[PDB]
Amino acid sequence: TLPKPFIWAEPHFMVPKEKQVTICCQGNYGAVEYQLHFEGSLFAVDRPKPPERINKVKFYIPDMNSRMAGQYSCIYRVGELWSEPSNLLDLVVTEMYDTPTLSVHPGPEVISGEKVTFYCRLDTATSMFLLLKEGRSSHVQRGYGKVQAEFPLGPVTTAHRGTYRCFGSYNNHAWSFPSEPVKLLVTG
Repeated sequence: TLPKPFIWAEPHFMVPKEKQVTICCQGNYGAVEYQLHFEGSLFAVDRPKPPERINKVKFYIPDMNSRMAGQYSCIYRVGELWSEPSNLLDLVVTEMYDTPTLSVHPGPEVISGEKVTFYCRLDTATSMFLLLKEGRSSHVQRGYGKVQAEFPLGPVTTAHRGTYRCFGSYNNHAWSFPSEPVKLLVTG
């Protein structure tokens, strides 16, 4: 019938407080109404006009705050029928309260083969920490620990090069400021 919609965040799902993010929803060409839902509520509506050559709509967020951090989904309509919900997208708010420290073992310059571990520390937060690697091989890892979490990389390759920052969290959707960055240099 109607293909499952797909949503994603731009530039990504990690949104500094007071900053802006957009959520795209892909439905289907000719779809006449798109709704963005946030945790059981209607967040926003788009009505493509003309709809024939449109299969994606953009939902804007001007002013990120803690109350907009949570789970979103999108549905769309062609005729009278609504699609199934999209994948469920989590937005988080960052730049929240305190700043964590990030350290690296054995050090920020290594040769391929050396085992590298990052440690994130933050004093008055939950047990959940996040390690963010920036750039092209850019991704977020979640770890747990009391006041400090470890993030073992194992034996590194050149693939591990990059700039790391870490976050603490006050809840699963509300994160600290990012740590000062650590740039991991890997030879060989």
